[PDB]
Order: sequence, then C-alpha cells, then structure tokens
Amino acid sequence: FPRVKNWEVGSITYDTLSAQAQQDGPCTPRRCLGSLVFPAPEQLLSQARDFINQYYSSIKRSGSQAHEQRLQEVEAEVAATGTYQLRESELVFGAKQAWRNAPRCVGRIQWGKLQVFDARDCRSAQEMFTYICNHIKYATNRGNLRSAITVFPQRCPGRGDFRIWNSQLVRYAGYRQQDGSVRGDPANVEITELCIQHGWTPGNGRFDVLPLLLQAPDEPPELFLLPPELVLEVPLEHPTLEWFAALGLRWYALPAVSNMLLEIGGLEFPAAPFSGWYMSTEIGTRNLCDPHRYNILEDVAVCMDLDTRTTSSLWKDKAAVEINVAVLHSYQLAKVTIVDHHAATASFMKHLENEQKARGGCPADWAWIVPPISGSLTPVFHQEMVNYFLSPAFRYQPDPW
Amino acid sequence: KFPRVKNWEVGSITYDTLSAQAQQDGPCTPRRCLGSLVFPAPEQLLSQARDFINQYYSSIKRSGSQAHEQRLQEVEAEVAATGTYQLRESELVFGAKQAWRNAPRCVGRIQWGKLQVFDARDCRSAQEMFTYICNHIKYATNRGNLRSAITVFPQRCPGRGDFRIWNSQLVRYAGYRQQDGSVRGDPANVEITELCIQHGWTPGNGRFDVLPLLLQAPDEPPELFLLPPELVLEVPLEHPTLEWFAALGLRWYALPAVSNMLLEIGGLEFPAAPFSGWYMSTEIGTRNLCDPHRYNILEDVAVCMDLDTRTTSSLWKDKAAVEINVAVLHSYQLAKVTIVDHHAATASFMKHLENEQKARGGCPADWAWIVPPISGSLTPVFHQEMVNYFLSPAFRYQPDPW
Ligand code: HEM
Ligand code: HEM
Ligand SMILES: Cc1cc(N)nc2cc(-c3ccc(CCN)cc3)ccc12
Ligand SMILES: Cc1cc(N)nc2cc(-c3ccc(CCN)cc3)ccc12
Ligand SMILES: Cc1cc(N)nc2cc(-c3ccc(CCN)cc3)ccc12
Ligand SMILES: Cc1cc(N)nc2cc(-c3ccc(CCN)cc3)ccc12
Ligand SMILES: [Gd]
Ligand SMILES: [Gd]
Ligand SMILES: [Gd]
Ligand SMILES: [Zn+2]
Ligand SMILES: [Zn+2]
Ligand SMILES: [Zn+2]
Repeated sequence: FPRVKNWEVGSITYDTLSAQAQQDGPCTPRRCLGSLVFPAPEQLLSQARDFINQYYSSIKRSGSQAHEQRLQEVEAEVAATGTYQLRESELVFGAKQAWRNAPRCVGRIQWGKLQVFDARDCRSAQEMFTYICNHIKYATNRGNLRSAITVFPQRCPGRGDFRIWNSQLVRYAGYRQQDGSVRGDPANVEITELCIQHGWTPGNGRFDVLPLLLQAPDEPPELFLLPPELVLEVPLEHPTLEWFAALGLRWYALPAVSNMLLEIGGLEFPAAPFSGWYMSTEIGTRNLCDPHRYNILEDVAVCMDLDTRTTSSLWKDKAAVEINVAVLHSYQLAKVTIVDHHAATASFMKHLENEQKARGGCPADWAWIVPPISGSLTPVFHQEMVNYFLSPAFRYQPDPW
Repeated sequence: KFPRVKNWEVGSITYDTLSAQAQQDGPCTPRRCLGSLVFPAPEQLLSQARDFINQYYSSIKRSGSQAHEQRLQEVEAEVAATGTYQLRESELVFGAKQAWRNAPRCVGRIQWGKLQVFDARDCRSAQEMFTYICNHIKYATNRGNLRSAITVFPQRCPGRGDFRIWNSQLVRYAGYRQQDGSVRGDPANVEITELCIQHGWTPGNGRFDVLPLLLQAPDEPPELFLLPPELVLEVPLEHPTLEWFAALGLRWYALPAVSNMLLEIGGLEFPAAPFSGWYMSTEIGTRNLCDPHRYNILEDVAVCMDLDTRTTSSLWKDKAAVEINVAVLHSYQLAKVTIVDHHAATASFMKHLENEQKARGGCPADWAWIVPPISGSLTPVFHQEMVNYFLSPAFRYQPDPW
C-alpha cells in the first residue's frame, strides 16, 4: 500500500483503494508517463457482477434477496442476449461513481449531488435534441448552476451509436481566415468545418455559438440550432480597469462536456453529456490566455501599460491575474455560479479527507488537480497523490468521423 | 515500443528511446502512478563501473578503441585486488556533468556542459575541507556573476568513515524556536540550528543569521566553522515601486549550494560533493518567502498592498505573490547578482529538450518539478509531455549523518 504525505500538515495516509485498480495505466517501474494527456461475453459478465456487487455493498444490502435476484437476472439476460440493462437506481449510482472516480476532476466534493436524466428510451436525433435542451435548461437554472448528466442509449453490437459530434454542448465557432489565422476559438476549426459542410450558415463574430451535430444510430449527423435564450453568456468586465469591458470579451455559463464515453458495469454509453460549473482559471487562463486559444494576454498587457519587452517584469503574470479577477467579478456580478481555484482546491482537500474514511483513498492526477496559475499557493500543491483507474469511469473515445 | 511524447502547444512529436537505458526502478507500476512522491558485491560494482566506462568512451567517440579496452581491464583488476577503483580526473569531470544532465527535477540543465569541477579527493581533515569549501563559494559567487561549480571530496571507501557536510546548504539562515511556539528565522532550519548550538555555536537572534558549517572528517565528530561574512553575498530585497517593501527587512543570499546529496559515479559514491548554481526567482519569492512553513510573508504583503484578504475571490494571494517575485528579480538585478526568471528558465529548458533529443534520443524530466510554482500554464513546459526515469551518474538523497 502506498504511503501518501501532506507536506504542509505533516500528515500521513495509506491508499488502500488503489489495490482495486481495474485496468492498467501507462507507467512502469522503468519510466513514469504521468504527464501524458492520452495514455468476450465472459468479460462483460465479470464486470456486470463486479458492478452489481459494488451497488449492493454501497447500500449495505450485500447477500440480500434482492441482491441475489439481480445477479440472477443479469446472468440470464447476458446469456440470452449478450448484454443487459441497468435499473434506473443503478444508473444513478453508476454515473455518480464515475464522477467520483475521475482522477483529473478537482470538483469532486460535489459528487453526491448530481442529477441524472434517463434518456435511454431516445429514438431519433430530433428527440435527442429535446433531451439536450432540457438538460441545458435544468443545469443553467438562470445562473444558479446545477450539476447534471443525460444518459442516452447504450452501445450494443451490430448497431450504430448515438453520438454528439461536438466536444462541448456550448462552443464558439472558429473561422479560418485568408492568411492562415483564426477568427474565434481556434480549438474548434475542425468542428466548425463539419458544421458548414452540413448546411450551416456561418457568421463572422468572435463568439458565435456553434450548432449541435447529433447522430442517431446508423443515421448521418443532423444539424440543430440551439435557441439563443438557452445559452446563458457573461460579458467580461473588470472591477477597476474600466477599459476591460471595451475588449468585448465574453464566455458562456455552462461547461457541458459531450464527447466522453460513460462505462458502467461493462456497458458503454457513448452519448452521455454532463455539466457542472466553471473554475475561473479554466476561463481566464486556459480559454483566454493559452497561445492556441484566444491568446489575449499581450493585448491586455498593452492596455495595462506594462513593460512587455522583458520577461522579468512579470507582465505575463500580472496580466494573467487581472484576467482571472475579471472572470470572477463578471460571473458574480451576473449571478452565474463560479468558483475560484483557491476555494476549489480547499474543497478538494476536504474531499480527500472524506474519501480516506469512506473508501481508504482517492485517485487523483496531480498535474490536473494543481491549478494552472498560483499552483504552490493552494493546499493541493504539497499534497502527494496516487493515480489509478477505477470503474465506473468516464473515458475518451475516438472521434465519430 | 518507445514512449511517444507530444508538445500540445506546437503539435510536435518525439519518441523517447533513452528511457530504455533506465538503470533503476521508480515507484510507478501499471496499476498506479506515484510520480508525485517527493522521496520515492564485486560484480554489482563491476557492472556499474563497466557501464560508466562505456558511457565515457562513447562520449569522446572512442568506443572499442584500445584505450577503452585497456581502461576496462584496469578497472576490473583494481576492483579484484582492492574492492574499489579510482576515477581518472577526466572521467570524474564527465561523471559530475552527467549527474547534473540526468537530474530529472532540474530546470536549469541547458548549462550542464559548463560545470566547473573541483577535485578535492586528496582532502584529509575538516580544516582542509573548510578551505576547499571557502574556495568553492568564492569561485561560484564571483562577486555576483555566478558560476556553476561542484567540489567532490574523497569517495566512500570501506575501512574509513565518510566525509560529510551536515548542513543541507552551504548558506542557510538560522531558525530559532520562540517560547510562544513560533520560529524566528527560517523554520526549515530549526534542527540544524539546534545542532550548531550543541556543538558550540553562539547563536544570534535575528531573522537572517547565517549558520556556521558543521564538517565531518572520517571517523571524527563534526567541527564548527564560521563563514567569513565577506564570503556570503546577500541581497537586500526591495520593490521598484512599493517603497514600504524594504521596511519588511527581507534579504536572501546569492548562492544556492546544495551540500547533502550523494554523487554516484560508476558504482562509486561521493557522500560529500557540494554543488551550486544560481537561483530561479520563484525559488526565493514563492518557495522560501511565501510557503506557510517558511518565512510566510504572503498575507502581510497583501495587507500592505491594501488588498481584501477576507475572501479568496479577490485573488489577493496571487497578486501578492507576483509582487514578491517582482521584488526578488528587481533586487538581484540592482545588486548585479545573477538570477533567472521562470519564463526565461523554462524557455531555455525547452531548448535543452531539443538538444537532448538530438544527442541522446530523450531527456528525463519530472513534470511536477519542472513547471514553476506560479504561472505554470504561462510557460512552454506546461503543455509539454515529459518522461521521468533514473539514469546514472546521478545525484541522490542520503540519510542524515546524525
Ligand atoms: C460541479 C463543478 C465542477 C467543477 C468545478 C469541475 C472542475 C473540473 C476541472 C477544473 C477539471 C480540469 C480542467 C482542465 O484541466 O482542463 C475537470 C475535469 C473533469 N471533470 Fe470536473 N468539474 C465539475 C463537475 C463535474 C461533473 C458534474 C462531472 C461528471 C459527472 C465532472 C467530471 C470531470 C472529468 C471526467 C474530468 C476529466 C476530463 C478529461 O480528463 O478530459 N466534473 N473538472
Ligand atoms: C545553473 C543554474 C541552475 C538553476 C537555475 C537550477 C534550478 C533548479 C530548480 C528550480 C530546481 C528545483 C528546486 C525546487 O523545485 O524546489 C533544481 C533542482 C535540482 N538541481 Fe538545478 N539549477 C541550477 C544548477 C544546478 C547544478 C549546477 C546542479 C548540479 C551539478 C543542479 C542539480 C539539481 C538537482 C539534483 C536538483 C533536484 C534535487 C532534488 O531532486 O530534490 N542544478 N534546480
Ligand atoms: C464538467 C466540467 C466542469 C468544469 N468546470 N470543467 C470541466 C473541464 C473539462 C475538461 C477536460 C479536459 C480538457 C482538455 C482535453 N483533454 C478540457 C476540459 C471537462 C469537464 C468539466
Ligand atoms: C501536462 C498537462 C497538465 C494539465 N493540467 N493540462 C494539460 C492540458 C493539455 C492539453 C492542451 C491542449 C488540448 C487540446 C486538445 N484536446 C488538450 C490538452 C496538455 C497537457 C496538460
Ligand atoms: C543547484 C540548485 C540551483 C537552484 N537554483 N536551485 C536548486 C534547488 C535545489 C532543491 C532541491 C530540493 C529541494 C526540496 C527538497 N527535495 C529544494 C531545492 C537543489 C539545487 C539547486
Ligand atoms: C508535489 C510537489 C511538487 C513540487 N514541485 N515540489 C514539492 C515540494 C514538496 C516539499 C515541500 C517542503 C519540503 C520541506 C521538507 N523537507 C519538502 C518538499 C512537496 C511536494 C512537492
Ligand atoms: Gd431487458
Ligand atoms: Gd491610456
Ligand atoms: Gd510608490
Ligand atoms: Zn507514473
Ligand atoms: Zn492550457
Ligand atoms: Zn513549496
């Protein structure tokens, strides 16, 4: 069992949950690959049993009659058909556990309070669009954001998948310009391309919300426009730099990831969009400051009259902090839920304490838990962490094209 | 077959083939990663020595030559007759530069080939040790134009005690425990401060008292050696536009000189081999002055800047840390003492990764330690994937001598 020290407090724990790591990560005793972004019917039965036992243990009913009857039901269904279906309560338990097991998520103190929408009876792309609109409506909640997930029908062999082609439900278009540069979000050139080849009329703003490319089984992707009143947006302004508003920046309220595969008890749900609320550094540092994103850092530093000729005036650092101040101020002014990285990491430290009692550990990816600015000023920087893969899980998947 | 490593800011892809030489086993396994942990006979020696000899002769393009064969024979024979062998001076120089070049946590490795190696293997007493150390400090400091250096004292050998430097750095500030439970000075040094006091040092009572050296000669109790004040170059800390900052009374020293690691070369161990470079500014501003178990000035600076400290969403911590770092870089440049900011240091590390891919087919690097402690994603190493593994020659930790 690995020893795990918090060097701030001096406190020691042992991670016994890691003993139950499902599959294999990328590291070996010869070399560590922890910074890498992307590393049978018998097999399905074995995972279904594991998961059913997990569910029945978590409610303190292991060995009960209902437990035995559920296992027998799954054995019979897998024998007859090669698969099985989850009861709604097992689906709820599974989607929560997948969030709880997500090593790169700093927001897991919230894992128990997730709303799960059962969309497994969904039949068409049009019907899928209705579920996604209900989800966005519920999750946004006029700016009082609420974590949620909508689970579309499971994969089954010999049948096409439901897929959401967009990587997130709300994204800004990125139009390639005459000279090889992008107008809008450059992280989205390929998805913007696909939208136009499928009949979308593009715009030319920096903040044009993309349509949804939805794919029902074996049917090609169908274009769906999101009603503007449904996408809540926040104009970015700064509390003391009056000119910041004039940059015309803005961002959307709802981070809604739509390209991951949910895996529960050997079943796979390729369309299972989920959402929560933002940590400010995601917007301020990643989306507005990364050189491959909106890359505004130089423009802000000019407006602040900073000496941008030498790296040692720390103009990049000054400009980055004020952008993050503007994000927090604008979301709070607009009454849209947001959390700063100091509050987020403090709550994640509490989540680690809770998880040690409940399960004897917590899988955590240190490079993604530590915020991308002011790392060592947060309590997670000096916290040793163990990374391993538990099931249920969210997983990356190949693109649908 | 070989790990593929991507830079997500440029899109470039390399394959790390040097990891196949990995001469040790780290803490990770296929089932869990522990890459964030801080602290994870004759033919054993002969095999490590032969691999080191092979490296040296490959480096000067002379593999398989007669000198390469003859040197292998000599080392085999020496180990057989005596249990150990002696490095030639040129191999020791190569060995010490390789140990720096192989340190996965070091961001300043672009400079690895310009290490100045001082050979103190003929040292015989603690007084002779102190003389070599004072020369090291004077050479490395160079009146503010800092220069990389390592002094290597005699290797560990059976039948004789080790040379050791009890201090973890040649230059450290005392930490005095106060009756109210708090610490005056550097809290990370309360233990070595107590030891210096037991071995006869008359303490001061300031916040930046430089500690004496505790030097141990083979099979002797350690002896105390005061550093002449003109030897230890110090920088008063001030801020270019916040005039009250000088009133905080803060200073730091010019020279980071690590003195408690063990240098390992071809199966030989040098338990006393202090080395020094120059600071990256986040080491002083963020780690030494802001960490809660160190001088812990963040909130007092934030109050003095008139920041709202009751809520975290003002980001007062981040604003105060940036200004502390500004003051560090400004102060060292004013005093004409070498210092590098984390933006310049990480850009040159990116250059080093390119150089090493051409030279050796890879570079071992601990992402968590290479990415600076503030403004991580604003530097080019944040989006650069990295492979961590142990190569030899190498610096390594060793137990404290008491
Ligand atoms: C409620 C507030 C939430 C916050 C503040 C939050 C925060 C974050 C952050 C900051 C990241 C990493 C960002 C990055 O480095 O790019 C992340 C990743 C992640 N989050 Fe959370 N999250 C929240 C809710 C959720 C929910 C509801 C789920 C799923 C049910 C979830 C699952 C994940 C997963 C799977 C990842 C990793 C994605 C990947 O590896 O690509 N999070 N989250
Ligand atoms: C020349 C300028 C140098 C710079 C700017 C520099 C910078 C750094 C930094 C920032 C760290 C990490 C410290 C931390 O995160 O707390 C480090 C670690 C380290 N440096 Fe370098 N360094 C330099 C020279 C050297 C030299 C000359 C050597 C040896 C010959 C060396 C060997 C190491 C080692 C072994 C570590 C890691 C210690 C450990 O594993 O804990 N460095 N250095
Ligand atoms: C649910 C949720 C909430 C939130 N505040 N941030 C997220 C951030 C992500 C995310 C995950 C990965 C990436 C980079 C691509 N691997 C970018 C963003 C996923 C989900 C999030
Ligand atoms: C090493 C590391 C740490 C971290 N917290 N986030 C990263 C995020 C990226 C990253 C950068 C860009 C993209 C866009 C492509 N999905 C996805 C991921 C790469 C490396 C990261
Ligand atoms: C030679 C050199 C130069 C420099 N600028 N920083 C160093 C920093 C270290 C260092 C190594 C480890 C630690 C924490 C203890 N693991 C703190 C500092 C060692 C050598 C350094
Ligand atoms: C995870 C991680 C990354 C990093 N760059 N530095 C750390 C530094 C520490 C650390 C903090 C304080 C001390 C002082 C006790 N020797 C030693 C180590 C702990 C964890 C770290
Ligand atoms: Gd069924
Ligand atoms: Gd102006
Ligand atoms: Gd002033
Ligand atoms: Zn690892
Ligand atoms: Zn980024
Ligand atoms: Zn620290």
